[PDB]
Amino acid sequence: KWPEPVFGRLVSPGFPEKYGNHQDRSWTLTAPPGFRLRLYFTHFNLELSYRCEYDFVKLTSGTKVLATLCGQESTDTERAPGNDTFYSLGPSLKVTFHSDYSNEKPFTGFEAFYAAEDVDECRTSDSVPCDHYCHNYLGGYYCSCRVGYILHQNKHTCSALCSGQVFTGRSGFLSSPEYPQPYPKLSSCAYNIRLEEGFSITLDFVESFDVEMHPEAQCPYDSLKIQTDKREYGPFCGKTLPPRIETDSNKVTITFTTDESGNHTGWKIHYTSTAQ
Amino acid sequence: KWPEPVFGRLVSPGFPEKYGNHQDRSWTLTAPPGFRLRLYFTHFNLELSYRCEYDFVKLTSGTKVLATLCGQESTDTERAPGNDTFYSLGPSLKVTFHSDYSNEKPFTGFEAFYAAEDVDECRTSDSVPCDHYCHNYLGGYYCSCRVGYILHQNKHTCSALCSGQVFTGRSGFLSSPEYPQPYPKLSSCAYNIRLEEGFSITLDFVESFDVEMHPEAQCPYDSLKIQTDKREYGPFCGKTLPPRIETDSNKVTITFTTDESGNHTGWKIHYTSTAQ
Ligand SMILES: *[C@@H]1O[C@H](CO)[C@@H](O)[C@H](O)[C@H]1NC(C)=O
Ligand SMILES: *[C@@H]1O[C@H](CO)[C@@H](O)[C@H](O)[C@H]1NC(C)=O
Ligand SMILES: [Ca+2]
Ligand SMILES: [Ca+2]
Ligand SMILES: [Ca+2]
Ligand SMILES: [Ca+2]
Ligand SMILES: [Ca+2]
Ligand SMILES: [Ca+2]
Repeated sequence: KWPEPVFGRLVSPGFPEKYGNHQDRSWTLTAPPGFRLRLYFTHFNLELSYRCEYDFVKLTSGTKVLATLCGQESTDTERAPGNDTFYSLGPSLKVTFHSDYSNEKPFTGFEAFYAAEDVDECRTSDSVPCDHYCHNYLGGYYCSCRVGYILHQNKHTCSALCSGQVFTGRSGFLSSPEYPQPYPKLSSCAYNIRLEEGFSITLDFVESFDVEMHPEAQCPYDSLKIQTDKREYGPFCGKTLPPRIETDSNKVTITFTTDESGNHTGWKIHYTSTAQ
Repeated sequence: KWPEPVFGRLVSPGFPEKYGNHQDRSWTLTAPPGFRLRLYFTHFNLELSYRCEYDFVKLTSGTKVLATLCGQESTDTERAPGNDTFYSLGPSLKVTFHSDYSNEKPFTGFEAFYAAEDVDECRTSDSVPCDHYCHNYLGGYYCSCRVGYILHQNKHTCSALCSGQVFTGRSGFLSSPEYPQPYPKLSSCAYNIRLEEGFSITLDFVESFDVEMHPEAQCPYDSLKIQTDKREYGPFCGKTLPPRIETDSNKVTITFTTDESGNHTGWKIHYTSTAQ
């Protein structure tokens, strides 16, 4: 029915007595997904050989050779456990004991203990899986984002809430989120300047303009586009303030989309109005 | 069927918007046995009052008042969470939000996250539960002992393997385990000096003698007794070398028992032989 927590004890054959010659032991330990295995030795004493060729206790996790332990104390070519802690790479860990044909001294083998352990994905690896807040739990983790933001479909990146602010004043200011700091990733901002009939809106790119532009592809990454009831403008990208735009419309919509990477600082617009 | 891992998110009513007046919220979070709850705030902003009387977020674990959180920053009489981490005392934790009748400023409440977590009984508390080796695992722990020792019935203390060494030489030395260091707890040592018919064994308490003795009860704690086929000797306890014992036997048995506490260094005996 319900599965017991994974933990146990591994020893050399006949422990605490001496271990024999021509012996082989192997254990394949497996934790649930989201869990890894913690292993350590309370006792260790084997035959010393170059690269631990003769007798050895090897720890592997799939293809990765985690350890090859021999002797009593570590050398420049051989390693002894001591009270060090060994962790599996993933939920799996294989432990193998081997002895050759002879043992000059009565080497007394090993005693080691293991237990399943929750992987803390929030502290593992400077390569944070979460854009804003990381939340760890037994056998998993998830991301959240701060105020004015929402968790993206990818369950990691945090998109800004920068859509649906309607401007109705004769003049005002628009800007990418966090301006003049780098605008957030995978965000879709929608600005709507709606004025009464008889007015014309004018847009002025002020201060700074830094939307991600890469060579001979124009703006396939981040895109700043302008739409009126008469025409379209954009996509505007680059590092130079775009020229003044005198729309002959009382309603103007500005859309700003971003990709998955970049530290570009964005844009800022001052809009004004004139009468007929 | 199978129970999901315990984790979740708790917020003030209407979060991220302002929280209202005359509101009350309560959550009783419970982890499995051997697990505790980890709680932290990503957001916190409440009304400040003396000892957080008006509005508050209180954290309790049974009877223990873990926290009473108010305001924005901590004072000398009030506390704000910040990015501090709060742990439950046991598998249970109650979280209570309360607001009074009025809020002068638009206080915007809180956002907090929680998750179940394995209690590490081996690192918790200088009051180690295990005598020798402590081994932690998900939802529990157990003890083991080093070589020459075995785990006692109490699953914690480690008794010495000091029984059944037969002496057959004309002379030799006996001693409490780890002598001249403090003898182990809850141990039962049995020494057997067996010689051929025609010999008489003599016992000499040498060097030092320190068996736990407490006033006017003689030796009810640790007991060193001697048995021959003619009589008995002991129990010997105290801080003075006991007098020489000339047994008229070729077989002598010495039994040494210990209790659950003490740093007494024990005893050492030199036995010899004479002919008829
Ligand atoms: C661990 O530490 C103890 C105490 O320092 C030492 O006696 C022992 O050799 C070390 N290594 C192992 C494998 O126990
Ligand atoms: C946590 O730390 C951040 C960054 O220093 C800070 O802005 C915030 O006020 C702190 N407290 C909470 C509850 O987030
Ligand atoms: Ca060998
Ligand atoms: Ca996890
Ligand atoms: Ca970008
Ligand atoms: Ca209030
Ligand atoms: Ca535990
Ligand atoms: Ca004692």
